Amino acid sequence: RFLKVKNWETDVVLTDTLHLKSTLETGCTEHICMGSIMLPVRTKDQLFPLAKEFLDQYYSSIKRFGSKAHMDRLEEVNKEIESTSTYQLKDTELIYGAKHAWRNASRCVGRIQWSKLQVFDARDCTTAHGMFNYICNHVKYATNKGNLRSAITIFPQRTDGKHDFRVWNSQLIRYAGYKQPDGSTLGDPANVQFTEICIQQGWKAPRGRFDVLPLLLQANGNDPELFQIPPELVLEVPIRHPKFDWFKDLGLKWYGLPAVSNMLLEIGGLEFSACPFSGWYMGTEIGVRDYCDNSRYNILEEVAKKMDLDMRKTSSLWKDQALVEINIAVLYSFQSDKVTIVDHHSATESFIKHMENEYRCRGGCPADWVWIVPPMSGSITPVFHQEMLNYRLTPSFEYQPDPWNTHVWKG
Amino acid sequence: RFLKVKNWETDVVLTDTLHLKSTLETGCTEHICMGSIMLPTKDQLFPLAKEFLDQYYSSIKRFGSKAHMDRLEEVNKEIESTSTYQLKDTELIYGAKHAWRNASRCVGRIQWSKLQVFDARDCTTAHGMFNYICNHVKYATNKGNLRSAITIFPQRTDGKHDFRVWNSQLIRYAGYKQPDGSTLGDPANVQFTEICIQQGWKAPRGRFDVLPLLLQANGNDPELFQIPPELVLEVPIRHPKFDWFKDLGLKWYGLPAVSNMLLEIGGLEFSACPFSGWYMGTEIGVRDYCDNSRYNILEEVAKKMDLDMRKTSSLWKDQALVEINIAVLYSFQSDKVTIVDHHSATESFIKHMENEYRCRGGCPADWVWIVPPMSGSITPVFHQEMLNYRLTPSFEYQPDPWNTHVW
Ligand code: HEM
Ligand code: HEM
Ligand SMILES: Cc1cc(N)nc(C[C@@H]2CNC[C@@H]2OCCN[C@H]2C[C@@H]2c2cccc(F)c2)c1
Ligand SMILES: Cc1cc(N)nc(C[C@@H]2CNC[C@@H]2OCCN[C@H]2C[C@@H]2c2cccc(F)c2)c1
Ligand SMILES: C[C@H](O)[C@H](O)[C@H]1CNc2nc(N)[nH]c(=O)c2N1
Ligand SMILES: C[C@H](O)[C@H](O)[C@H]1CNc2nc(N)[nH]c(=O)c2N1
Ligand SMILES: [Zn+2]
Repeated sequence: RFLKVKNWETDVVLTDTLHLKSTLETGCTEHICMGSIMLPVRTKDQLFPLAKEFLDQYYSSIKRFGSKAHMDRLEEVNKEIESTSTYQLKDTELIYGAKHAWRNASRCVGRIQWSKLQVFDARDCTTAHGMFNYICNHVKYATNKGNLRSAITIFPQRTDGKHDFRVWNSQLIRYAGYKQPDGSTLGDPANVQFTEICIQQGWKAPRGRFDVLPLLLQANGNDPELFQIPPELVLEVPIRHPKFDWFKDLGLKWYGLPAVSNMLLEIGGLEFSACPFSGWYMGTEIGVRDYCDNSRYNILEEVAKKMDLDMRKTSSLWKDQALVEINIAVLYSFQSDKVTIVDHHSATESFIKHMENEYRCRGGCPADWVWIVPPMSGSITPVFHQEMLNYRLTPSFEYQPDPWNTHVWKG
Repeated sequence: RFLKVKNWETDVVLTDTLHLKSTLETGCTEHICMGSIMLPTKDQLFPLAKEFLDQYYSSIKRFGSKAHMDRLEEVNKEIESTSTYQLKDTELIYGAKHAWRNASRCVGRIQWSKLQVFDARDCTTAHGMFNYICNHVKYATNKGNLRSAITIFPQRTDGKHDFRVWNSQLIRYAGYKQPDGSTLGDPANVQFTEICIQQGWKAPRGRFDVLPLLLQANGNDPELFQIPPELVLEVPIRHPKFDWFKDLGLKWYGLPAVSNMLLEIGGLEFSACPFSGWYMGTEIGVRDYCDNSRYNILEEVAKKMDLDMRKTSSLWKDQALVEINIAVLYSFQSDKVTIVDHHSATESFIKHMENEYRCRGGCPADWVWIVPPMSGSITPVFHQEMLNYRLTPSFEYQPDPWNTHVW
C-alpha cells in the first residue's frame, strides 16, 4: 500500500511506502488523533524477533542480505540470547544503529546530517567516574573550539533493569534554577527540581543566573555521583545585538553545545538508557524557547521595555517585535564568535531537501509536523506547507521517566 | 478510554470524556498519524437523526420526555415515507451552532453560541440565493461592527439537485495569469476567475477585483452576480510608523465568509451554507500577504525597510512579517472594522477550552490549525495539548463543484 503527501506551496506530491515497516504504535486511533500530545526488562521471546529484524536491516544496508556472514551472525545472536538472555552488538552494528535512530527521529529537523555522527563506544564503562571521563571527551570533541561536530556516547545497555546506566541531567550542559522564597526564580526555571537534587547531593551552588550545572551520573544501578565539567570545556556565547548596544547589558549568554542526555536508544531490542548525544543549535531553540517561554527566562517584557515599544495592547505586536530582535541577537552572537548555529529558514529548507531525498531513496521520512515547524514565523518556512506522516521506526530514541522518580536508593 | 491533556506552560491538566461520543474517522491509525494532512439511504439516515434529536432534547433538558419520543416518532415516519425529513427551526439553529462548536480547526469558537442563523430553505433560484447572500453580507458587515452569521440553503435530496456556492468565500479577489508569465492579483483564484470569465464575467483585469458570485440552485448550471460594491467593506492597508507602506497599494476585505463547506445536521446535508465571522489578523498579514503562492509581498516590503537581504540569518523575512501584520491590525482598527490579533484570539480559545472541558467534558481541537502561523510558541495554544476528533453536527470540506457538475 501507498500513502501520498502533498506540499501546498509547490504542489509536489510524494509517495510513502516506508510506513509499511513501522512497528510501534502512535497513540492515535481511527477515532482520536494524539498528534499534539507530548508523551502519547525484555523476555527472550520478544527479543530474538527484534534482533532478527535489526540484523536483516543492517545486512541489507551493507548489501550482504542472506550471505553466509549474515546467516552466521543470526545464528550467533540466537545462541547468545538463548544462553545469556541478551546479546552484544558488534561495533559496526552499534554505529549503524545510532545513526539510524537519528535518521528515524521524526521530531528532528536537523536530520540531513544523520550519516555524519561520531559514535563513541563506552560499553566498557563501569563507574560514574568513568562516565564522567567519557562525557568530558565527548564535550571536548563535539565542541571543537566552536566548529561543532555531532556525536553520541553509548554506555552499557540495560540488563535486569536494576543495574541501569543513566545521566540524570536532561542535557549535559544546562543552567541551574533557584526558586526564591518570594516565589520568583533565579536562573532557569526549567531546572529548578534538578538543581535541588544536585544541592541535596552536596553541590555548592554559586546561585547566579547562568550557573552551569554539575553532572549527576549513575553507573550500574548505583546511586548517582556529582562531577563538575571543567569550565574550560564549556563554550559559552555572550549575547549582543548588531544594532542595539543596550542588548549586551541584559547580561544574557548561552552555551554552544546542545547535548541531549535523558533519552533511551533502542537498537535490535537492546536498551541503552545512557546515550548522550549532541549536534548544534537552531537559533530559535535559544531565542524563542529558552529566552521567551513564560516558564523559562521570560525576557520579552524587559526587551520590549528597552525597545520602547507600545506595550499597552497586544495588537501593537510588541511581543512579536521583541521576539524577532532577540533571535537576531542570538544568531549574530554565535556567528560573530564562530560557534556553529543554524537559523530556522536554512534548517527548514535543508530539511525539506532531506525529506524529498529520503522519499526517493528510502520510500519515506517519518516527520512530526508539530515539532518540525519552528516556534516563530511558522508559515514563512517551507515545512509549514508540507504534509508529513508520523510513524515509528526502530532503531529509535525514546523518552524515559526522570531517574529520581524510579531510582532505588542504596544509601 | 478517559484521556488527559496537559498545558506545559501552566501544568493545568484536563480530562477528556467527550471524545467517546465521536463517530467519524480521523484518518490516523495506531501505526500512522495523519495529523498534518489537509484532507485525510433510508437505513443510514434514521440512526443519524436519532443521535441528533437525542442530543438536542438533552440540551433543552427534555431527554426521554413525551415531546422527545413524539419527535423521534414523527421523524421516523417521515423518513420511512419520504426518504428524508425536515428540521424544525429550533433544531436547525441548534445544529448550526453546534457544527461551529464542533469545528476542531476553529480558534474563534468562544463565540459559538452567538451565531445568527438565516434559514433560506425556501430558496428556489439563483437570483433568490443572491438576495439571501447580499442580506447576509450586509447583516454580518454591520458597518464594520461584524456579527457572525450563516445562511442555510435547501438540503441535498437525490444529490442531482444540489444547492452550491461555487466561490470558496463570498468575497475574494480575482487572479489572472499574465503574458509576463507571472500572476496578477490573487494566484489562489486563477482557476475560478477563468471559469467566471468563460461564463461571461467582464474582468477589470486588476490586482484586487472582487469576484462575482457563481450560484447554483437546484442542481442547475450556475449563474453570475456582482455583489453590490457598497456591501463589500474593504480596508486600505497603512502602517502606524512607516509612511511608505500605503504606496504598495494593498487592501483587504473586512468579511471572511466561507462558502464551499457542507453542513451535516442529523444526517441531512446542507451543501450551501455560507458562514462568516471576523478575521484574526494573521490570516491576512501572514497567509494572504506573505505565502509564496499568494500575494507574496515579503521581498517588496523588506526592500522598503532597507533590511539586509543577503543572508537568511539577518531574519529580514521575520522582521518584515511582523511589520506587515502590525499594519493589517492598525488599518482595520483605525477604520473601525472588527479584527482580532493572534494573542487575544488564542488567549480566548484557552478560556473556551477550559469552559468546554468543565461544561461539556472536552473540546475537539486541531493543534496544527489552531496555533497561529507566526510567533507560535509565544501564544498559549502552542503549549496546550489538544485532542482532535470528529463530532456531528459538523462542517465538512467538499470538492470544487466544477469537477462534479455536468452542464
Ligand atoms: C546536527 C544538528 C541538529 C539540529 C540543528 C537539530 C535540531 C533539532 C531541534 C530544533 C529539535 C527539537 C528540539 C526541541 O524543541 O527541544 C530536535 C529534536 C531531536 N533531535 Fe535533533 N538536531 C540536530 C542533531 C541531532 C543529533 C546528533 C541527534 C541524535 C544523534 C538528534 C536527535 C534528535 C531527537 C531524538 C529529537 C527529539 C528530542 C525530544 O523528543 O526531546 N538530533 N533536533
Ligand atoms: C467569530 C470570529 C471567528 C474567528 C476569529 C475564527 C477564526 C478562525 C481561523 C483563524 C480559522 C483558520 C482559517 C484558515 O486558516 O483558513 C478558522 C477556521 C474555521 N472556522 Fe472559524 N472563526 C470565526 C468564526 C467562525 C464561524 C462563525 C464559523 C461557522 C459558523 C466558523 C467555522 C470554522 C470552520 C468550519 C473552520 C475550518 C475551515 C476550513 O477547514 O477551511 N468559524 N476559524
Ligand atoms: C515531555 C518531553 C518529551 C520529550 N520527548 N522531550 C522533552 C524535552 C523538551 C522538548 N522541547 C523542550 C525540551 O527539550 C529541551 C532540549 N532540546 C534539545 C533537543 C534540542 C537539540 C537541538 C539541536 C541538537 C540536539 F542534539 C538537540 C520533554
Ligand atoms: C484543501 C482545503 C481544505 C480545507 N478544509 N480548507 C481549505 C481552505 C484553506 C485553509 N486555509 C487557507 C484556505 O482557507 C482560507 C479561508 N479562510 C477563512 C476560513 C477563515 C476564516 C476566518 C475567520 C472567520 C471565518 F468564518 C473563516 C482548503
Ligand atoms: C502541546 C505541544 O505538543 C507542545 O507544546 C510541543 C509543540 N511543538 C514543539 N516543537 C518543538 N520542536 N519542541 C517542543 O517542545 C514542542 N512542544
Ligand atoms: C500541511 C499543513 O497541514 C498545512 O500547511 C496547514 C498547516 N496549518 C494550517 N493552519 C491554518 N489555520 N490554516 C491552514 O491553511 C493551515 N495549513
Ligand atoms: Zn494522529
